[PDB]
Amino acid sequence: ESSIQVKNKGSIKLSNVKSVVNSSGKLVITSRNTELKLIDEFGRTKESYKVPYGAVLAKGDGEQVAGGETVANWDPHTMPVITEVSGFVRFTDMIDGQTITRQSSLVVLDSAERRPALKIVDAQGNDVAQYFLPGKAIVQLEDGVQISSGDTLARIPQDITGGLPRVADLFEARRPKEPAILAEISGIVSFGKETKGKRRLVITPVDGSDPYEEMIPKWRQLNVFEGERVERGDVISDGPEAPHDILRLRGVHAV
Repeated sequence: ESSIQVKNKGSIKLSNVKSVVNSSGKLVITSRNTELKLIDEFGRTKESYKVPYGAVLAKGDGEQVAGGETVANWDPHTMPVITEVSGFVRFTDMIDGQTITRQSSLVVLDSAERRPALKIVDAQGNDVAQYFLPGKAIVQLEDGVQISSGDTLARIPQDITGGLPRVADLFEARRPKEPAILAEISGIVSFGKETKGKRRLVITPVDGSDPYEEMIPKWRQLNVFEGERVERGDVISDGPEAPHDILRLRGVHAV
């Protein structure tokens, strides 16, 4: 996400990247599906260089570059998320012994011990834009900081063996160790069902149109976003992809 090297002159070609207000003279990224392309003289491209949503545009879109220079420097270990609103941080529902564990810089809240996402105070006493509080989060700026747009405060920071076994797994369609969780129903980020019959983070639907029930184990982590996470369809959220899911959602040509 930080080491980007170009071959020759090319363009940006964001390919439908959601542009958001950034702290510096650049545009923030909120979409998880980002792909670049280099245009030298015609429609032929040089490389893709997919980057996460924490990428920061170092140059302009469609601007010719001599080459040998990075175009987007982002945090390799930290995954920043663009701020929903610009203003003071609104923190509430904080109880000592349940939402404060380590120490200023302190954890916002613990879901197991209890996610305050009321609103964001754009002004001194006016709020709008919900500040999600993930597990084991870190908050270093208290209320009333009045930070600029695009600022991120610890937004949750941080088989396929080439050979005959890989081919054998591919041709008989062996399921991966960690199949990706896909839900083509009302793909808007939410929260709830911490403890139920299923594992942690049982379900994460939205209203949309005719929502259904999809159980989520959430073993490693989740792939929730602040605003406009995904849409009609499904993208790789966690782990590798299973061919059966591609057949049932993407169709046949993608498979």
